[PDB]
Amino acid sequence: QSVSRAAITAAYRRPETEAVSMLLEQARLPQPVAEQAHKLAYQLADKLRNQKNASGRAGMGVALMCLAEALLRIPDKATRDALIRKGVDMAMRLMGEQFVTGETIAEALANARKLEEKGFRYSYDMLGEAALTAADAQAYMVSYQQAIHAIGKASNGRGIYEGPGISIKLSALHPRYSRAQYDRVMEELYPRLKSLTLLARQYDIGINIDAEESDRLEISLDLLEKLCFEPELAGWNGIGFVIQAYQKRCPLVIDYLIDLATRSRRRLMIRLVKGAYWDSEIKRAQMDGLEGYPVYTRKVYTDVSYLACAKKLLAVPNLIYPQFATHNAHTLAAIYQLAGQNYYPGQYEFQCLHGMGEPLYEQVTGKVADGKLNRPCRIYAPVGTHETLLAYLVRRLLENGANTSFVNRIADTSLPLDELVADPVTAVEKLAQQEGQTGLPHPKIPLPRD
Ligand SMILES: Cc1cc2nc3c(=O)[nH]c(=O)nc-3n(C[C@H](O)[C@H](O)[C@H](O)COP(=O)(O)OP(=O)(O)OC[C@H]3O[C@@H](n4cnc5c(N)ncnc54)[C@H](O)[C@@H]3O)c2cc1C
Repeated sequence: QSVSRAAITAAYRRPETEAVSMLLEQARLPQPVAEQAHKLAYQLADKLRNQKNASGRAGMGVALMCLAEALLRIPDKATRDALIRKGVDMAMRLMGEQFVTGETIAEALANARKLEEKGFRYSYDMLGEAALTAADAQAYMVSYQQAIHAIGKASNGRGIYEGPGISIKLSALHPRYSRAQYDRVMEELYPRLKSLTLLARQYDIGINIDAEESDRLEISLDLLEKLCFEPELAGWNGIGFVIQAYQKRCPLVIDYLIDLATRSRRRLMIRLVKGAYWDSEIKRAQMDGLEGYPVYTRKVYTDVSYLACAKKLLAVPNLIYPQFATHNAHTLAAIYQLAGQNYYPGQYEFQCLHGMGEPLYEQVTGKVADGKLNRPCRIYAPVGTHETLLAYLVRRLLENGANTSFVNRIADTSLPLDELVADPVTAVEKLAQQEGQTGLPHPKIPLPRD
């Protein structure tokens, strides 16, 4: 292929100067929107950093404090004044616990009330991916079926917006997905996706297809397409799909999705993310030696791409329910303002990962009279034992440990608030004036062919 499909294909690895140049004006916040976004972003980030007065205590050596402490333990003021494989597995469980909501779906669900009453929602992720065998993919299938029964019984008719949903990885459902061919995927994967989706629809819960490596985008779109034309799913808007703003293709995937929502007569639940596989995408493309990268090479370009994509999503509320997944205070504030006046719950939601977003979103989800924005946030809640945790945990270490990540920079008491929540379009224009051109690749990430 269609006009929209062909256009996705042609953007696959387009030069970054080109892709970034096209995004800029789509991403630019109008003057007054930009300033309200800056102000809200500043406030959110200020409260986050300075929760237990962490910077007000910078406002006030360690040898002296130990002495002052000992002096303060003197009860009477008078007296006072007068005077390899195993270490890896273990470190994975230790660092990983904070990102895991529960070992089994019943445990995760039994703990869902606490934040659900404050206005949070959930999307449960049964951990496990990249099934290597037929038996592995069968077992993921059965754990996903079980989970949908449990979530859907706990949802109890609350529906796709207010009620919990599930997130699935297509790589978990087909053996050796990473290299699977079109005909085997449609024969084997598709019937399992279809079957899980019909079930989610019986319980009226959201079912989201997580986005994985970039060479699987095309087949995921083929799968989505067919799924959307199933008669048993006519009139039901519970199908969710993730799109990754770090891809050059993202805006073109949106044009495709908008047309698919129209043709298939539905509102798609669309989770807009930046993306989780960036380090591997770079390594992969550097090993393939092709014309370029399928993702951006500077983090700021991903930020610009997200904003441009978010505007596109928000323009079509009849066709898309945007779910804006982020832990970045500027990103959140920009979307808040871009969504305009006259919020209604079904307009959009935020999303966050368990163990990462609660502090940001405790300022967002909840009543205005408690100093909150009163916007709903859906927590992505991984569910599984230590044997399903590795790959997800590694992605979290990369996310938390990267110096370009907001969650890393916020902890840096030296980087001032204003730089942290700096507007990405303005940042790109600043680079462009310094460097001579808009959208030049990261200086340390040359094209694969070099
Ligand atoms: C609820 C939820 C669901 C998610 N589901 C998925 C999913 O299905 N598939 C998936 O891939 N991701 C998914 N993610 C996104 C991913 O897991 C990260 O959480 C997200 O990319 C971080 O973005 P941020 O705005 O919070 O942080 P920010 O710090 O503002 O942005 C961080 C990121 O920018 C990108 N980046 C980093 N360095 C560079 C660089 N040099 N050049 C270009 N881009 C760079 C990466 O995407 C990285 O995550 C999900 C996130 C959430 C919150």
